[PDB]
Amino acid sequence: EFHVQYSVGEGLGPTADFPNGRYQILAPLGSGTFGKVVSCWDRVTEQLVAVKVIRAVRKYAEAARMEIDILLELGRKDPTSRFHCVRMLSYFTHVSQQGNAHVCLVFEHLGPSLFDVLMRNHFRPLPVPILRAVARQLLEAITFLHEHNQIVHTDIKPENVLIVPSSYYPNRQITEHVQVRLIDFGSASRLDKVSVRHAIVSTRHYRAPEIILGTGWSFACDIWSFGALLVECYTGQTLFQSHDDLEHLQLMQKLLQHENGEVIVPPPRPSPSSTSMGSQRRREALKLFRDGRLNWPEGIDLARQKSIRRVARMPELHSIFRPEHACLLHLIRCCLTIDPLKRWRPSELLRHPFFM
Ligand SMILES: [Zn+2]
Repeated sequence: EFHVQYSVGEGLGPTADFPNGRYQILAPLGSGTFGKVVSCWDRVTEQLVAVKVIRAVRKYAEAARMEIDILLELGRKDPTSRFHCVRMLSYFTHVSQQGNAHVCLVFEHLGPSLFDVLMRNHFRPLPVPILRAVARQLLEAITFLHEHNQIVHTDIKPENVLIVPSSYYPNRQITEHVQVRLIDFGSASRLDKVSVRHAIVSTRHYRAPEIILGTGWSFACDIWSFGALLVECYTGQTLFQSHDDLEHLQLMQKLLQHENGEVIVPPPRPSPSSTSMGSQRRREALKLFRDGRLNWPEGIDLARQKSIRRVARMPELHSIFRPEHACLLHLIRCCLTIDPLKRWRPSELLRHPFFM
């Protein structure tokens, strides 16, 4: 099956009073492989809402109900979104005009994303006072997930941070009074019973090294993504621009090579007698190492010359930050540690001097 197909003006989720649809589609809000997101007029309450229509596939439908399961809990504990996660108002199944069945989630009216904010400013650096406000509210959301709910997000990234329209201005620039919302809990997970997983999670640019290495990931995988997000706001640019595992790990090595410790260490050799998902990942990760060292640049093999220049342009972490922003460098250093066991809890990072 495929995605939903809509024209502006048609209605979603028909009911007895509105057989054409309770939610009148107003404008597109965003989309992706998961489905589509439309701004809608709730004909019942006569309020602005956002409806996320999920592509009629059980890969995405199962993720969607996982997101419903999480947002139901977050909404009950934190109804006014004190902890800045997106508020889900409703959920229903929309039987397509064409035949497919679509789960849809109803949300508070959504503003543009943090990625949208960056792109529209030509990926110019985000001012530190505004970066601080975004980081604090984001860290409050992550604290709410990890410690108040034992949930790991696994996909912290600028696209998954939305600006509340009230904080947004018609001149399309955010101040330090901006309010954010952490969104997209379909790839989230509950670690209350099984706290260590080995599935490949997170989008590539924000993926923590332990996910690539197969040593087992947990809540700390979100802190690394947070730290890469912060750097991205400070420079305007995506930190790790690579899709190859070996080169990606070397970019980590190059960036953190002057933070002492901080070296890419291979995972323990797995059982040859194990068809586990952990062993398979560690089996593939150990091919990127020769004798306990990351096999870069010899492991790329032409291309070894392109990887050498790309890694050479990768800046060292200290070099990125201006002298008057040493405190923000210190905060990020407790985030971008290669060993996940040295990363701080989000509650500890909220007490970091950068936030006072
Ligand atoms: Zn300081």
